[PDB]
Amino acid sequence: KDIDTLISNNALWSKMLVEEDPGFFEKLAQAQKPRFLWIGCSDSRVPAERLTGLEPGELFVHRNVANLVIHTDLNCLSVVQYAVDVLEVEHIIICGHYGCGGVQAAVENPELGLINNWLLHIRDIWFKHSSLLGEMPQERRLDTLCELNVMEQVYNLGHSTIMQSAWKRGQKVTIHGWAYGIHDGLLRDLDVTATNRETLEQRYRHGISNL
Amino acid sequence: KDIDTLISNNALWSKMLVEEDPGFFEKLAQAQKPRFLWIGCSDSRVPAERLTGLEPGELFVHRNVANLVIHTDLNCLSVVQYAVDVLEVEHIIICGHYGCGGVQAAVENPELGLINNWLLHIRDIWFKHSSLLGEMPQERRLDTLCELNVMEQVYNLGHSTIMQSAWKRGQKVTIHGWAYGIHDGLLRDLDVTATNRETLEQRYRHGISNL
Amino acid sequence: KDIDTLISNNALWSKMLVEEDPGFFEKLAQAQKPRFLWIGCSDSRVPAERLTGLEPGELFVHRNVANLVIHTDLNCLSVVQYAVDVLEVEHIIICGHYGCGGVQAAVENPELGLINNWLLHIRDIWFKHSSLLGEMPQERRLDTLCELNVMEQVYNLGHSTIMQSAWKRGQKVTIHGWAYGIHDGLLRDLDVTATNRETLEQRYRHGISNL
Amino acid sequence: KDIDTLISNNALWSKMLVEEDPGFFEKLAQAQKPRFLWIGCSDSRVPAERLTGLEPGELFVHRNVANLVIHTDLNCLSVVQYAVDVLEVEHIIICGHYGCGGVQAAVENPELGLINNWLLHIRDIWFKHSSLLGEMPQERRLDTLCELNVMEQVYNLGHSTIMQSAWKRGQKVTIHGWAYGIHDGLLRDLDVTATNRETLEQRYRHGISNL
Ligand SMILES: [K+]
Ligand SMILES: [K+]
Ligand SMILES: [K+]
Ligand SMILES: [K+]
Ligand SMILES: [Zn+2]
Ligand SMILES: [Zn+2]
Ligand SMILES: [Zn+2]
Ligand SMILES: [Zn+2]
Repeated sequence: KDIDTLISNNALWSKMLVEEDPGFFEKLAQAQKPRFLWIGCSDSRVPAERLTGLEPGELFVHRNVANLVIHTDLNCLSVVQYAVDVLEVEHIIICGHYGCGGVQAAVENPELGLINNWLLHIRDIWFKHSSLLGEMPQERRLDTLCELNVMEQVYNLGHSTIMQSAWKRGQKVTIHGWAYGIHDGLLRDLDVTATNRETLEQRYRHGISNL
Repeated sequence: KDIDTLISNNALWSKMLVEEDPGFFEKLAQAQKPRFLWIGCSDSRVPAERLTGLEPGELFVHRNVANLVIHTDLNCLSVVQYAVDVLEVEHIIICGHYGCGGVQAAVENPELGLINNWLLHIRDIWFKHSSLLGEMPQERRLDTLCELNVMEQVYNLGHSTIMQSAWKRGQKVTIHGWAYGIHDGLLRDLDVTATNRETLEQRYRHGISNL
Repeated sequence: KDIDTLISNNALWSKMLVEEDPGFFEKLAQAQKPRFLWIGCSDSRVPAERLTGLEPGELFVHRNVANLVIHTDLNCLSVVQYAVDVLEVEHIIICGHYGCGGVQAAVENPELGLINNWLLHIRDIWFKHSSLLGEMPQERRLDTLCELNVMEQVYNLGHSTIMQSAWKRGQKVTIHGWAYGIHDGLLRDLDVTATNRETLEQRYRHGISNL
Repeated sequence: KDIDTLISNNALWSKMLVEEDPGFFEKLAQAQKPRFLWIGCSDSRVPAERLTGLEPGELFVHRNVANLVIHTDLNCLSVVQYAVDVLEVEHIIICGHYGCGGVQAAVENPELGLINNWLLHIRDIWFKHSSLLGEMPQERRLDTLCELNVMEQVYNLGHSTIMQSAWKRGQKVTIHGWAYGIHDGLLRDLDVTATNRETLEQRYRHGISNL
């Protein structure tokens, strides 16, 4: 697939929509404010819309390398503050995936250039849960770090002033930590679901305990 | 659609893949390095995979509010450096969309909170092309700013040290500036396609001239 | 001067304070909240305390390359929000200096590495005021860009949600744009002093007009 | 001291330099590339030039809240890459101070606004060394966290691709971790001095062991 193939496929796909689903854009034209924010990885192995079946206009999406919510990443923070304060999304979903190239690159630690600084945040998590990973077989360490990474980004998101203020105001915002593999595409709930400051700390320790 | 509906739909979708497309994950398991990087908006009105027909594993995706490539956004820069130096993508596509909430919020300029700082970069572009927008009817100003925004992010991307170094090394990397509307989902090529430092400056002025 | 010389000089300087100024730290121990925030360049050719005579504890200081206030630099924005909302500084001073290495590196544009991305914000200003610099002799272009850079960072600071909210609340916060040279160390007021949203836009055009 | 007092003091100070030290700017005009980079706190309780006696032109300075070197702070990283690759500084000094308002605000954790996100990096350190602080008296916990913060920023700086590449190339660059108090202004060497990748990890554990 070259560039010309993508452009030509888009034109043919747009024209065939008149027969298949002429109302494909009606919910978009009606300004359907999305109820979900998806924070995923730039790998995008299986698209979030394909995993969940969410139709166009229902999903706000941010994607960075290894789905991180850094404390001081104004890029991701701006997406969250916009989705929470303006769009008023009711659910935020952070979703990693097993075999993530960013998580793996943080462990193997090769000289990849500028991205290594970004990956240092994963190694902080990989260092933080060193005692937890030791009680586990070696073959399961990398997939668990992928889950631990999601749990920590959920933790970081809930600790941000954006979520602290929204929960203080009383907004119904729920944070979710998910993961999937390319062996079945089955979403796994890491069970760190947070609705307020108390459930955030409660379910974080619950997710760490289940591992 | 609640949270339980997305989880249950994912399970049923994963099981039905055995009959519909049991090889749905074969290209993913074979570690297909993506040839395309998509820098789009977090609005994600129509997903990039739906617009272009790209199958899972073929598209590296970064999404922020109003598809920006800020000079000093290490989030977006890390995605680019990883896609260019490690994954060695052959095409980078920056794609806006008409009626973008971020572009519109920058023009109307309401008090939306933290996101207004992020949107100040659009107002810089909206200020930069003030004389160009004046020669146009009022009803076409906002859609053109959406196109100008894409052209400037392509300009910024090509000016980054990541792209300057890759083009200096001789890597075949091409930057594209696209836009689409939710009235047909038809991708429009803004014709600022850059393959090196010279075509970057050449096609930037060509895109500005066509407007 | 090696490392041992700095450590030994500090010890001797600390001991000699008992005779010279035993109350050197009394204002510091009394928790003197600083009334001034200084946003200067990392070059720090002449220290701000030496230029203004401000004693220890009176100056909050942020320094980056070429004294920038990028719209989305959470580092500088965090210093400002802390100084304005918590410390409640009454004056913010952005001060460049003629012959700044960062301003010069942006114009000459050498391959310096990661810093070139940071310097792209200066080239945006150098592009923005292209018509203004043309009406001037060549020998004065670089020093004027140093002044234009300060005026634009003052403009950016006043446009940030931190300053917009503080001025909306009624806080007495004043932004200043200064510059100095190493030929005399004399501070030059660029006359873009802003106390609210109206004087910000008014004095910005006044500073551009004086050039 | 108002604004007029600072401007007038600067003018009088500049004029009196002709009699006191007419060569005050000679080392500045001779383009003395600084050999030291100082990463300090924006509190700037005692200026670095006053602590060490470094004359103008000898010190490259970056200052943020609680002297942090975040993995993905392109502001601080740009200052470092410029000082190391372009200026080729031979020493980088990270210096905290006891009673730092940022360190204290991270522990007490009040609702201060945007700065709380920046301070979450300190709470990560305060969480990381929880077992170390427990073996110590309560009255010494906060001053030790100030030291631990410096040791971790030195650790982060040495882990950045900027320092990893400079040490790989063979550049003589040394990282130092210092701290001082406003009770005497005496600089304390935290003894985490790093000259390469090996001494970085060695002296980090040595500094943690001394506590
Ligand atoms: K993914
Ligand atoms: K979109
Ligand atoms: K300076
Ligand atoms: K300090
Ligand atoms: Zn991934
Ligand atoms: Zn949009
Ligand atoms: Zn400078
Ligand atoms: Zn401090």
